[PDB]
Amino acid sequence: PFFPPLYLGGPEITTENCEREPIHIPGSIQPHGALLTADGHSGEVLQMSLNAATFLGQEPTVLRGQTLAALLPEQWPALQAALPPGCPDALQYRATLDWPAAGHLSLTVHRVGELLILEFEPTEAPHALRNAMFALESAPNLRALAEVATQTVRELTGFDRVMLYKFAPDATGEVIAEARREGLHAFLGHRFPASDIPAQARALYTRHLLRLTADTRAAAVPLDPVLNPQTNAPTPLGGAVLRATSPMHMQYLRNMGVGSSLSVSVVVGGQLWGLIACHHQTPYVLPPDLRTTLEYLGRLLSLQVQVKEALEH
Amino acid sequence: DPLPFFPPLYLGGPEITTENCEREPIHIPGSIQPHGALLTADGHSGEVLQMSLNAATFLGQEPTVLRGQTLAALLPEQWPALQAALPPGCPDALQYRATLDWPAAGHLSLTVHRVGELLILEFEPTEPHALRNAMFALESAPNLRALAEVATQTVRELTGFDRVMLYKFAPDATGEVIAEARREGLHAFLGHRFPASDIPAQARALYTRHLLRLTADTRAAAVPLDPVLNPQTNAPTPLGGAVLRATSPMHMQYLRNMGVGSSLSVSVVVGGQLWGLIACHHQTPYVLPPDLRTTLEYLGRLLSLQVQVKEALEH
Ligand SMILES: *C/C=C1/C(=C/c2[nH]c(/C=C3[NH+]=C(/C=C4\NC(=O)C(C=C)=C4C)C(C)=C\3CCC(=O)O)c(CCC(=O)O)c2C)NC(=O)[C@H]1C
Ligand SMILES: *C/C=C1/C(=C/c2[nH]c(/C=C3[NH+]=C(/C=C4\NC(=O)C(C=C)=C4C)C(C)=C\3CCC(=O)O)c(CCC(=O)O)c2C)NC(=O)[C@H]1C
Repeated sequence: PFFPPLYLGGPEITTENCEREPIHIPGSIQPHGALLTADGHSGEVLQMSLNAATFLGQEPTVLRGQTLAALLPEQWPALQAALPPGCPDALQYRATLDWPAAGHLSLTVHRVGELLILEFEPTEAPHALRNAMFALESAPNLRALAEVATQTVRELTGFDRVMLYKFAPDATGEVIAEARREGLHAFLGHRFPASDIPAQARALYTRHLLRLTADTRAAAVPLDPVLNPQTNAPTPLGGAVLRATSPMHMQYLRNMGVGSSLSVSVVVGGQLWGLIACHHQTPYVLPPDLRTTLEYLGRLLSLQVQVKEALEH
Repeated sequence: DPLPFFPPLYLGGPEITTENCEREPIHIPGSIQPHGALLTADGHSGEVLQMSLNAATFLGQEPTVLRGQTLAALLPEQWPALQAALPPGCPDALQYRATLDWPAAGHLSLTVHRVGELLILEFEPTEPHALRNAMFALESAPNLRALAEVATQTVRELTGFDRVMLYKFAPDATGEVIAEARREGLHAFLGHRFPASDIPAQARALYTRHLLRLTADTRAAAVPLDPVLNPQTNAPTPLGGAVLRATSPMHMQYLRNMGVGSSLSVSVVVGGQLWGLIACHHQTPYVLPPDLRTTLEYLGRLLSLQVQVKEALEH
């Protein structure tokens, strides 16, 4: 099963109970964005991140009464149609708001049962993606495909280190390709145990395909209330990219000397084949539109891995 | 019966009838569609060899001036990028794309690929979260039918085409329309089946390697390359990888007879075989700009993946 989260007086996490940390319900988010939850029917704002006032420019109480209808007039019917009751928690809808306080915000919404989860992040506003797609497809074998993928991602993102991290049948991992800035250790060829990416994280990574830690020294921002009014239970944040990263996992990034980290799941035959895995030495908020490019690349790599593995077997 | 290609018309080959269907060398027509321009150049020196006859009007230069310069001089910023992206021996399927600001012609999209020692350069005029939203909707579709319907509707919304169909191949290479989105008033093609020579054998092989092709105006005359043969080889210039390549006169007649002014399709490729086609029709001529066509190319790949996934959920 899982332990209760901390804020419901559950046990603190060690290296003895790695498999039972409820990484999906931390009750908090990373501070480079803001999150609201809301009722599926009424559009009634039920929870907000204590930092919402910053991003939205709204007097705190104003929000926690109001309706999405009021708050987001153009958007609220689109949401209603895009995310019908009963849809999967994996389905997401995005829009760009030109919002008074903040030039442009990206809005990302998904639905978990009766709750809409809304994420707001700063945003903005060429051929590198098309060029990359063809490059991946003409790679002659899996090894070269891995090399092209890591190089392409590094060029698109500027990340200090990009790796392709492949799982063995027992969930033992192996860096099979790596693109990195001069003057970093090389992780190429190394293997790491199956507990470094525990079971409940690999399950979540099979369904929700992209996660990041923008700053491995930043404090999480609580949800208020912490419990969902609807249920008097924890809000599932598994499909939110703003969800706070497991403190166990930021301590391993800090010990590695990483200040920022991103990963894309590569999913083949319904299973987690591997990860595109990025490091930055310093804090780094990759903007939403560039993340989208990596999300596309994730799908394309998933296709090409199968194609390429089929021409060996 | 499978038989080798006839020589093209310009090398004294025969004209095409319903008899010798499968023998038209559709990849070497010696000509392009008039909404863009094409140059060929030597892959090592960058000497310009062939150009479409309309090139002066896209590029704003006399032929003899174009042909008298190397790509190093014509494309000083792109020439080194081309050479890195398209190394000798690379496959003909690999494409490099850039946007140019050309004085006379505005923003041009440049698409380049390499066939042996030849570079092929295509120039076309070029111009929010719809793709991301579509990607997730496709993935959440519960079964093959719902996927097919979401895919057709999405493509129609992105493009404005009068008709978008998912055309699936059976094992005998007959195809059938399994989903479609269509303009009000058009008759349905849903559930209709069509004989295997409707899209013949030398075209299904090409459609497995080069995944997008179009006919922007089913009545437009093709524009010859000049000279017609590659001076490197005194042989035909391979154009199967060029979206501008002229369309077969046999296929253009079939579309005209159906009342179609513009046609486009993306290949859906599963396990190395051509599974199907995202086929679009428009009743009037219609040019879809290169950046919009890129969205369809990306959806072609997504759909190939999702078709595998939906079919595996099915035994
Ligand atoms: C007691 C549990 C431990 C643990 C937990 C844990 N790990 C993740 C996610 C990841 N762990 C990774 C480990 C590595 N990073 C590397 O660079 C290498 C090798 C070169 C390894 C082996 C990786 C890559 C991930 C994926 C996420 C990412 O890319 O940032 C989680 C889930 C975190 C979350 O969802 O927020 C958890 C709970 N890791 C351990 O090492 C042990 C001590
Ligand atoms: C003897 C010659 C014949 C012939 C040749 C031919 N056909 C193609 C390509 C296509 N034919 C298609 C036929 C259909 N159009 C539809 O709308 C439907 C069903 C609703 C069918 C069955 C299609 C869809 C294509 C693909 C191109 C496209 O999407 O428009 C070619 C190749 C063209 C080229 O590569 O330039 C050729 C040579 N087709 C015949 O029916 C006979 C007359």
